[PDB]
Amino acid sequence: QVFNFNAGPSALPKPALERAQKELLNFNDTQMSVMELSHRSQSYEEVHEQAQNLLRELLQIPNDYQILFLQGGASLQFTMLPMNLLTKGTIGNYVLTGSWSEKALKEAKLLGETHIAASTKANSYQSIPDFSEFQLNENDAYLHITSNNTIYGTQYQNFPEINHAPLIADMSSDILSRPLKVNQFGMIYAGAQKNLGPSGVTVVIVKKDLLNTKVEQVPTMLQYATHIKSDSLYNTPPTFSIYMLRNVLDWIKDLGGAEAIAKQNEEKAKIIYDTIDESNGFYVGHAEKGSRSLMNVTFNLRNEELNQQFLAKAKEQGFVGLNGHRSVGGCRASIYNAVPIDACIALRELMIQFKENA
Amino acid sequence: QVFNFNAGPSALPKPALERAQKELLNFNDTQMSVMELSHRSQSYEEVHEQAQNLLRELLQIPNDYQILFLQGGASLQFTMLPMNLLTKGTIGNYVLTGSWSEKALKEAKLLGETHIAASTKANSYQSIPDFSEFQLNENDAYLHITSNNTIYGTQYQNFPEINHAPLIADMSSDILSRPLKVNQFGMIYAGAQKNLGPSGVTVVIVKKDLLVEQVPTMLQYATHIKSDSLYNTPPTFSIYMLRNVLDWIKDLGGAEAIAKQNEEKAKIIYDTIDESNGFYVGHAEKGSRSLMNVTFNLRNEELNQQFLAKAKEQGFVGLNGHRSVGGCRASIYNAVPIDACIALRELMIQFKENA
Ligand SMILES: *Cc1c(COP(=O)(O)O)cnc(C)c1O
Ligand SMILES: *Cc1c(COP(=O)(O)O)cnc(C)c1O
Ligand SMILES: [Cl-]
Ligand SMILES: [Cl-]
Ligand SMILES: [Cl-]
Ligand SMILES: [Cl-]
Ligand SMILES: [Mg+2]
Ligand SMILES: [Mg+2]
Ligand SMILES: [Mg+2]
Ligand SMILES: [Mg+2]
Ligand SMILES: [Mg+2]
Repeated sequence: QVFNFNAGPSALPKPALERAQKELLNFNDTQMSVMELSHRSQSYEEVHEQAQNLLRELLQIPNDYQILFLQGGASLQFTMLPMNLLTKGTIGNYVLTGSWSEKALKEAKLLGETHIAASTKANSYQSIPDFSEFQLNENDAYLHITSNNTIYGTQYQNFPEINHAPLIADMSSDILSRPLKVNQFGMIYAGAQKNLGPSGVTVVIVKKDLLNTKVEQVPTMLQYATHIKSDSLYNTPPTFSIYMLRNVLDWIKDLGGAEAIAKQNEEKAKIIYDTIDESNGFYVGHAEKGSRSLMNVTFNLRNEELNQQFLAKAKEQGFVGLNGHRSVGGCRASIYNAVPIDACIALRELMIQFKENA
Repeated sequence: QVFNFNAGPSALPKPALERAQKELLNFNDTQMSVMELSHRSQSYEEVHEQAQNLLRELLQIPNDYQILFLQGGASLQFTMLPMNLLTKGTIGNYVLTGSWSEKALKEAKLLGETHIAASTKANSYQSIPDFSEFQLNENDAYLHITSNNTIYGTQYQNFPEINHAPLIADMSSDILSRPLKVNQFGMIYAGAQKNLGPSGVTVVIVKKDLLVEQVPTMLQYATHIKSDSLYNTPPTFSIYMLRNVLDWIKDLGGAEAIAKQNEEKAKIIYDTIDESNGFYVGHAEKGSRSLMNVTFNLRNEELNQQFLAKAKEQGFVGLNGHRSVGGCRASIYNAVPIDACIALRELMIQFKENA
């Protein structure tokens, strides 16, 4: 028995993988793998377009937004965003809700003026700040948020209404886990490898008229305009990763889309949070209740010996990935879209038995 | 029958793909796909390291070089290189031998002073320039070359001895198609999708001591050197597939063995051109002919199109020349089998006979 709670890359839906396996050598009757095709072939172009069209349908992306498939991870977006929008005289304004927020801010600092609109750093990132706390500037180039703080296990419940500057979000660890009002945002980005399949592609949803203009001085590959104009085919795309993304999106659609996956995600999170909350303090969640993530459940036992013993027992029992991020310790159960509910049931049973036997 | 002459992405070895298929759902008895592993897992780290190790073995890469696995393609390397090495008061010196050389030069021009050491652009990139012609500067940051000019079908036969600045090569379309003396270079880079693997990873071989205040973290070579290409999430499946391809090259006997195969493949196509009494004409001067991309045309555009149509009908994929130049291009990277080249010859001979 294996229970895959990996935090990134992570569990994929089996039908996406079974589909890939079956056609790995002969895709679309071509007698070639999708990995062996030109990105200008009809067979690949169909995949590339269908991945865009599925994202558009599933997230209800408006027609004045474009979907980009880029290399480099979310980490490259931390620099590409300020390179394109943080112009002289303006400010990259950041809401700090975890380590990934900090990493995004650091890159902007290398390129221009920055600001902290709000932060829960002083309290170790246990919550999302109230929107009334946000300190905004008239010359903000953007306001950047991290929707799901993967290391700390906290998540935005809803999103602020920002009118003075575009709202930008790193949605790497919760994109397409629930319905989204895309028109609240100027840009959304996500490495695919948490909730959308493959590592090696980053999905960037951009309001076209904010970013389709040449930016003086910026290298060709680092301009959003390059990728918008070329439909993410300026250079050779990560064709297998985009194919796998397509397959995962087909699965999300098949299961009922964003609304259906939100229902599933709420149920399997509740299995784990109820286990914590019924444990009389034997397990302690990091997040405040009102900010608990549906995607990454972070917790500790009462001391580090017990944390070690629990994690060792989990590994013995077939659980993969439960060690917390190195920077914070404890435990982290990553329960992205494709993690099956019976893995969560199994984790509950492990947690109850370990408590009882301690 | 399908014959895959695609120019990038390209044919992969059947054993590498079959291996990937067999274990796609259960890698190394983990009951997970390699795609479902954490990149901080021992399971993935072993694969990552093995890909590096096989490259090191196969190319005989000295210990004072590091092997990086990056995202962004060779095209991102066109900017990342000058971003790291083209410092104030220095020159990015380029040898132009085709369109890919021009694209690299263009990105350096945005970031600092550039220069053209030598160029065969005036004669439509039919040859590699004589090294004795290179115009070098004391303050060169580097000398950049393109080892195989993928669109023009020309290739360096050997490499210049440069010691005033590091020699840097875009080897996208010929890396690990033959032995190399890596000590001639300060840096080699290649998108994987011609000779090494699927698209989505870029191999960068860099002299460690060669390689920056103000450069974004992801765009510093130092970041990736210090983190062993695990600073952020790597393209795990692409690196796995690279490993599988490298195991296939090793199993057939390594770089000398693949070179012999590639020389035989190329010989079949060039002999067919040369024996055709001018019905097929190669673009490249004989002395510069590529072993990786064979470029040619028929005597007029109507016949070019007729030939390409017939090829497509008979199962050949990818033979249309690059749009910028027209004609035909047979890409015969490592994993393109000799039987496909034989088949292309036989098509070419029949086509001429029926013309
Ligand atoms: C993992 C993650 C990242 C980093 O993504 P890479 O693709 O590894 O660069 C950034 N942001 C968040 C919220 C993440 O979870
Ligand atoms: C294919 C090619 C490139 C472009 O590679 P991308 O991965 O598409 O950026 C660069 N240089 C040469 C010589 C090529 O053949
Ligand atoms: Cl975080
Ligand atoms: Cl993380
Ligand atoms: Cl070229
Ligand atoms: Cl090309
Ligand atoms: Mg369906
Ligand atoms: Mg089950
Ligand atoms: Mg030529
Ligand atoms: Mg072997
Ligand atoms: Mg002869």
